[PDB]
Amino acid sequence: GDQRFGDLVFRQLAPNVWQHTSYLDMPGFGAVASNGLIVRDGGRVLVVDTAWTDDQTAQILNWIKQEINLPVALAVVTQAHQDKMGGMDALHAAGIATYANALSNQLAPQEGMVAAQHSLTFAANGWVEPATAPNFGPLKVFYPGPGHTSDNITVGIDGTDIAFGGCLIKDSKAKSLGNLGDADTEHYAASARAFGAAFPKASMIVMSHSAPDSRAAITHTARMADKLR
Repeated sequence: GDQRFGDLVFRQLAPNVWQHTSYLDMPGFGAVASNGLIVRDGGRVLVVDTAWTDDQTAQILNWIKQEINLPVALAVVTQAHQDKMGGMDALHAAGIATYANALSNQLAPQEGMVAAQHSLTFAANGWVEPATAPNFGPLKVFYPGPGHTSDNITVGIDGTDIAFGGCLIKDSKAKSLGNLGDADTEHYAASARAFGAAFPKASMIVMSHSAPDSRAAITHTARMADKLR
């Protein structure tokens, strides 16, 4: 059963992994879910993505103390948008080390976001430069190329069958891709596929704006993006 905490909802996905869900009632469309991850690794917790706001991200941190009771070593934030980086201030106040794509960190100011404290960079093949992600333990970071945004990154969880597509991958039942101005409609499909190819054993795909899916989300996402070529 999903567990409630204030305005947030947590679902356990593995022994060592949870999905956090927070919501924003942006007028025009109603109530809007966003999902990130919490990972326990030995005696520390790692957070992927904040909630919509500082308050809500506070809530997350409180729930972590209450339910897991281990210190939050680092967060990785996956896109320069409110639903992934809206609670950076809360992470910083609590002494959590924050990491994001250098491009994400560059776009943040103009987006009204607070930059992560550290910047990640990527090799030509999409894998994060080891030196920029020290002591990430089970978190495997991959840049698949431009997709929903120029900056979207993805995360796999070694030891588990889970991979995080962030805002790149949409549910396998999506009727539209919901690409906006900042979407790269030329490379989207190949970027979706590259993520699939990077995490080839992952059976459960977690995503920002939908409940976790099978590998069908990847191939449906790719097919929807081909149509925009």
